[PDB]
Amino acid sequence: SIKIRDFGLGSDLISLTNKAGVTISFTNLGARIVDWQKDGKHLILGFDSAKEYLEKDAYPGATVGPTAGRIKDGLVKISGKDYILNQNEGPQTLHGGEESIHTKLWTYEVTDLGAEVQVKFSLVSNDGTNGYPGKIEMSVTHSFDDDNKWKIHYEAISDKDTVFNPTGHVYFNLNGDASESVENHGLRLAASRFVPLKDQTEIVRGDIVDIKNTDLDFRQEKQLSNAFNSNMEQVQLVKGIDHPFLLDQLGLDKEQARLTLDDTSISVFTDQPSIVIFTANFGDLGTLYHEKKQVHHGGITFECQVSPGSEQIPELGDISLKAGEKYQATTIYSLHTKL
Amino acid sequence: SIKIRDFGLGSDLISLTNKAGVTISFTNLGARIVDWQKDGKHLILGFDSAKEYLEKDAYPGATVGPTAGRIKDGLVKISGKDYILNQNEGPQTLHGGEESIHTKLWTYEVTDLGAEVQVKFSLVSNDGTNGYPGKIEMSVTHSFDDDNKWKIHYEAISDKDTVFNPTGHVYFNLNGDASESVENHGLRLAASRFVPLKDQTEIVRGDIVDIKNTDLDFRQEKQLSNAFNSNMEQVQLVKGIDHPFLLDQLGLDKEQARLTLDDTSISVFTDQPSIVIFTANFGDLGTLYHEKKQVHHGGITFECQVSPGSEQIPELGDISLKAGEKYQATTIYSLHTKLEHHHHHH
Ligand SMILES: O[C@@H]1[C@@H](O)[C@@H](O)OC[C@@H]1O
Ligand SMILES: O[C@@H]1[C@@H](O)[C@@H](O)OC[C@@H]1O
Ligand code: NA
Repeated sequence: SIKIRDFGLGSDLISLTNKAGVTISFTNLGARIVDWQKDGKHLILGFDSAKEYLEKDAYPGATVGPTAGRIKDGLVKISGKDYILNQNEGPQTLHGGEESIHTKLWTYEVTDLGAEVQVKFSLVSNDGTNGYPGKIEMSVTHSFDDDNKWKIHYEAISDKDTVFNPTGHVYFNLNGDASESVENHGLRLAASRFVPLKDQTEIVRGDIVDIKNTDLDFRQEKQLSNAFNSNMEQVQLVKGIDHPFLLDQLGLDKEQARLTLDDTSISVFTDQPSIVIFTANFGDLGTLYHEKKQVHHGGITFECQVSPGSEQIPELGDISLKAGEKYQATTIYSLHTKL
Repeated sequence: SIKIRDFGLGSDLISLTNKAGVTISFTNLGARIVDWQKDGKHLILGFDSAKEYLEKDAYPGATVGPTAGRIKDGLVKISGKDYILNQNEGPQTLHGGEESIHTKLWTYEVTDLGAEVQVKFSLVSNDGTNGYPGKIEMSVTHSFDDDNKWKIHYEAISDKDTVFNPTGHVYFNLNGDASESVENHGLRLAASRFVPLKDQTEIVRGDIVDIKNTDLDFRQEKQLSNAFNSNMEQVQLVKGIDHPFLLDQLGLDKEQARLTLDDTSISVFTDQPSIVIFTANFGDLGTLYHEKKQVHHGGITFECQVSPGSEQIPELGDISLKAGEKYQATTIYSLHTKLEHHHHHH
């Protein structure tokens, strides 16, 4: 079934329930996922109204872009030219700059295919917006099916050469409660390398590091507490994880990661080369989710995209988008329950 | 009463009814007026869904900006600096550029004050959007009261020195039918001068001309047909009216314009210096409004703003907005019945 309701400030909440009784819900405010629940338990973090996102934290569940992550000094080179983007975290451009696409109301259309239902959000980023050349016509399609698969499909076309590398910022918490650390979750991740951070500013350090046989090697399922209790300077630097992991094998058919808690597991698939993992290292911040005070490590992301820092480490890839080329990206979060 | 429902594409329709029974409705798509009815008759032009605006004509009833009108070659000078804005009409920047504010979903909140209901729409124009320095935090409040006054109040604050001069693009048609020309309406307008356009590109000619005693003189009420039938160069150039009229006396207290048909009148008040009047000179385009094919001259706007062309004619005003400085503008459209005797035939 599909249900639409006012979510506040003019935004809508679109809720989809599949044959299995699973419920996923989205909002046009930032083309974002608000909730995902089974047998009355939330699997992800989210608020109860649009206002909360705007007042508390606008990132959770959102489509962030045009470029996800931190860009050093807000500087990108486009066709040999330097461009300075909006700086909203010191001199860095973080998540597209201030008042970015995650804070705008996107238009949308719902398509019911029976076994699958799609919600297509659209937004136009005007040329020059936050320093980005455009116009960029963007669309993010969130779909949910009877097999419990939640798919995100991105598309974009720009009038001018520009940069483009968005991501979905959902935070998972299989505890179904923010006051509970995800340290008890087990994680498996098909990556043998990562990108270390320079320092507290979180810009990249400059190198690519082999993680095999370290507290961060999750090639084999392991409990998060491990990483969390690690003494690796990188863990100690951010007080958890807040890094880009490089996938060993690319392609949508490969399960790239898996988050497990008891009977319940989330599998991640993507056509992207990297997954940025952030473990809600907010300390005592205590953001309120459903009346529950969030704890340090009370969430974890799987931001699939081209690794941040390609400006300094070209091996990471290239986020350029040439005029007229069609950008496409796909990320899938599949839900399973052991019998 | 206040009612709300989805209007299409994720936009909403907000419908108000005052104690007199008059109904007016707005959409967050472009902080825009959708309809205004008296006794079941439309007083303005509008569509029945969001998609129509997007597919037919996205300007009607909309909030347009950040700068309303045409800017020659998209060139503005901001604090000694030259800036080129998005050019969407040939080399011209028309109504803020392509995919401007009238095309966005604004957030909003409704305030019920009893005799008055306010709908405040908000949007942020990011720094650099369409070439405009910012960021600009904007807000448009549309309100309707028991006295049948529909008021528009604009507010804005920029992080950087920029330009700002928005307007409301409603189209009136007291016939309540797009297929009926407004040549039968009576118009009274407190303006002695106008701004001629250079040519078909519609940029300003460069001079200000006195229109007293010509077919464009509406100081004393006259039928619109007088203008439409005129062979004055300016009328012929645009095939009707599409010009800024400079108000003779400024201030929100004064009735600047009055449009009448039979027993119905719409009065215009504003704190702005000019009113740009466009009479839907679309020829045979025939855009469908409620299944009625619109006729040439099937509508008239009263876009109150600082006149377009100030870039070339400094005398017109200055639309610059300094960083941190609060912009405010107020325009009011009031509805009246039997304000005067208007009994004509066409
Ligand atoms: O530092 C993290 C960033 O890496 C990402 O995960 O989004 C949230 C935080 O700002
Ligand atoms: O030419 C007119 C313009 O002057 C304004 O009134 O909006 C509609 C058309 O673009
Ligand atoms: Na809505």
